[PDB]
Amino acid sequence: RPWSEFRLTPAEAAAAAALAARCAQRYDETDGPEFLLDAPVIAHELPRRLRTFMARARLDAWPHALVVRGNPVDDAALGSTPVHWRTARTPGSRPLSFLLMLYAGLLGDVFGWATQQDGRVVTDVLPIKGGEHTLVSSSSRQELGWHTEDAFSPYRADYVGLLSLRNPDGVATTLAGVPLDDLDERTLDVLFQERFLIRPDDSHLQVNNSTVEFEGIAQAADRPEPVAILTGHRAAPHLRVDGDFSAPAEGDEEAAAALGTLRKLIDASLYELVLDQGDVAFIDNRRAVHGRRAFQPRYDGRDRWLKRINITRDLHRSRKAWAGDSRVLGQR
Ligand SMILES: N=C(N)NCCCC(=O)C(=O)O
Ligand SMILES: [Fe+2]
Repeated sequence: RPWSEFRLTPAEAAAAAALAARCAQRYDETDGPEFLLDAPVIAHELPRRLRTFMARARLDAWPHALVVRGNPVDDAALGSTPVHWRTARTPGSRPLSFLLMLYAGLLGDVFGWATQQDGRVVTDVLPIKGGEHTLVSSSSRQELGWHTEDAFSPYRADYVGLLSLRNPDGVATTLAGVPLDDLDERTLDVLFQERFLIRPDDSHLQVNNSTVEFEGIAQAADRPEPVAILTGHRAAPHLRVDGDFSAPAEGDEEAAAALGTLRKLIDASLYELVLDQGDVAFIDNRRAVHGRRAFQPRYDGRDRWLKRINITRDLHRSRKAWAGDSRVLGQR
């Protein structure tokens, strides 16, 4: 498989769950400043075999994601899937949110955005009635097209963590790497040049938050400066693209041809990852784009529901976008 996979033994999974419950018992909230600081140290008490996997798998050159299977989730204890992300911090989902943050802490520094789900660090992915054909993760009937998370921003995550609270009908997350086996060197050269526009996605709009950082989003949408799609090593490039929000620099037809080719090659090599209940994936946001297949929402209380978190290897890389001393990014 193009991702690195780990399956917890029932004993390891039980121990991890017990640790997260202990944290849920001792701290007021996952996003509080206290638990943000402690989680990386508390995570040192997770099962050793898991810590070894996370430390090694992160350093391998190839995987598109790190996938951990086998966290128990009791649907009766969990309760119904929320109708909106606003009311999605239910008691039943609370221990699993702490669990996600513990796992996340093994990989880097977690953060949120001031313009996304009210600045929450642990966010929710679930279908929202009336929003089936939007370009955000609360869509359903319309496929969520492939993208680098927060492609518009230089402070975008290195890893995106997704923990499946439930997914009864096996709806697939989509993934693709750099199509290096098919890109010719001329097209590759052009993708490495600063000749592309990448605007902020709809999740950063005021309409997708509850009733100053929105100024910076407006500027990124109105006046995007040319950037490259590929960076770093030519034999293993890092990727920055959004299928629905990328464009060539104005009038640049060679850049346009390279992006058109890239779209075609990514469409053709897109593959599926089904996060069953209890599965956690940490997607390498520099090696891979991701999305989610179209699905018919239920709206009966058992819709697919994920908890999500953004992770950077270095929080100081984004200090320009710090609001205060919080873990919430944004600019004017
Ligand atoms: N091709 C796209 N739709 N890109 C934007 C994806 C939005 C997203 O991941 C979120 O809702 O947080
Ligand atoms: Fe995403």
